[PDB]
Amino acid sequence: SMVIYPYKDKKPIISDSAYIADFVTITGDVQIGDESSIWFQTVIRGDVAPTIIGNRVNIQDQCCLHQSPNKPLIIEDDVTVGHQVLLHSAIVRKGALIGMGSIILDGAEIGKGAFVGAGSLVPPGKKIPEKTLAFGRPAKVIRELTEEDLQDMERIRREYIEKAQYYKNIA
Amino acid sequence: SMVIYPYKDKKPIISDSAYIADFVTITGDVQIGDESSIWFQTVIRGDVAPTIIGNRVNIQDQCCLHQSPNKPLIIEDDVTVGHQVLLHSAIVRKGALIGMGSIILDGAEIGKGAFVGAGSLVPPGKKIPEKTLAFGRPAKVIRELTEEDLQDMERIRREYIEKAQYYKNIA
Amino acid sequence: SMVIYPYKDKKPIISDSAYIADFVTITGDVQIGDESSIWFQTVIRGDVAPTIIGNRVNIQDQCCLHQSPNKPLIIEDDVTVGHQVLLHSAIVRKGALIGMGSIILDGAEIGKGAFVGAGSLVPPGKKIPEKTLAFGRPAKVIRELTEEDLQDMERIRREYIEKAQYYKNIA
Ligand SMILES: [Zn+2]
Ligand SMILES: [Zn+2]
Ligand SMILES: [Zn+2]
Ligand SMILES: [Zn+2]
Ligand SMILES: [Zn+2]
Ligand SMILES: [Zn+2]
Ligand SMILES: [Zn+2]
Repeated sequence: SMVIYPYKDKKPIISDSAYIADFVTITGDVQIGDESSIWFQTVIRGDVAPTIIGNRVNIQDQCCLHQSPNKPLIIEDDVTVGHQVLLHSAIVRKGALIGMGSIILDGAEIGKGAFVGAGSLVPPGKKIPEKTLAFGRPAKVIRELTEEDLQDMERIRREYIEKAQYYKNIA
Repeated sequence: SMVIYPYKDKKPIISDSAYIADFVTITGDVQIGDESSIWFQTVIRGDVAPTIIGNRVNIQDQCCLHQSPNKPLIIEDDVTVGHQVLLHSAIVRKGALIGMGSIILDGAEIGKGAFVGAGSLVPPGKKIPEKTLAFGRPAKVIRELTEEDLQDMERIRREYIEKAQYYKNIA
Repeated sequence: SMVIYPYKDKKPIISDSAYIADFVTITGDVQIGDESSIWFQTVIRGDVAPTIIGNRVNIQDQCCLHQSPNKPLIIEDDVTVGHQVLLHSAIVRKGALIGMGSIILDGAEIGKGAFVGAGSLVPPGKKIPEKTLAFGRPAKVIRELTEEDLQDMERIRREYIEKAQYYKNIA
């Protein structure tokens, strides 16, 4: 099962259609939208600044979501966050994908439909342009995404919505 | 206190001599062999492609094992997988060691008895030659392993068999 | 909601003023000091060499603390260890900060009040001088810390003590 705690005057607001997996911790000022999914072992501590997660977002296994003072963690609709990602006061725009094993730091902004490659580091305040591939440590813009890249990102988002409904039933 | 779930027509097949630690998640199409050990907080989701783990394998704490479509995750006998490793449709051949904090990506093949150094990234489709030390991001061959290296690899594998037997009793 | 196990003749010695979060695993030869905090999903296995954690230390979420033979894991007073850090037989001196997503390897020594930047790797046996900023893979010394840097390090340490007191009460 999972752990959900208040932090002072703030308690998590989680959509009835969201999936919260086993061994998940969510605390404090966290909002999670419709058909979104928080996968096994993930931690979302909403005790420094607001956390706002949109609709149809998947936050994959063993992620850590946290904030620095006065820097909200904002994850817009249709975002995929890969396994073992660290988001710290990141702004992640609609339909972006954060490659598994990446670290996204304070104030960093990931543009709409951008792809951060696996294992990347996006340093504080850095902006990744919309619909680009960026990877490395620190992440560099590599190229513009193609329709093939975008269709793969759409497939993963849809697959996670379905798998979330399957596991929510099994649990 | 682990969680074991079926996925559609597949349920995990785990040897009676395996150790499954607390807070472990294992789902779907997963086979785990004799005397293998899956350590605290590890996630193995067998919901995209088959996962086959051999005998006397240790998968250390906080690992994440997953697949991409049509790319099986294969971990052969006598493999050591270090703390906090991400394996995504990796092929890890007999007796290899995956250094703690490494990321091994889709269709990457780790040669028999190879040593991937701590903190490495092996990119999709990349092959690490048998019995080499390779490290970095991306991982580069450094040297051929010596008898001293092989004795260290033997010690870790045998120590994890003994620790797994101890904790299985304590749990 | 935590797991605490002995290892042979050693059981963890944890101060009554320490906070041990949910889904934490602590085993064996581990000492944790006064007003220290071990955050969600962290693993501290004290089964290879001694682990000594001082007073007012925060070990953030999803950390893994382990040892190699004959190399104690030493974390002195007033240390901050960031989210998703791996410490393996590290020596971390008083008031140092280990940036989130870093890996500190066997016999590496982090000098008093030093700052290891997020996402860094400190290789085995490497020393980071007192009161410096170091980052990268492997970590390079960049500059001497300023009073502004030290005040940021003090703010984080003090904020964690108080939050630890809050969650310990809620739990
Ligand atoms: Zn944080
Ligand atoms: Zn046997
Ligand atoms: Zn995956
Ligand atoms: Zn063998
Ligand atoms: Zn990690
Ligand atoms: Zn034995
Ligand atoms: Zn270890």
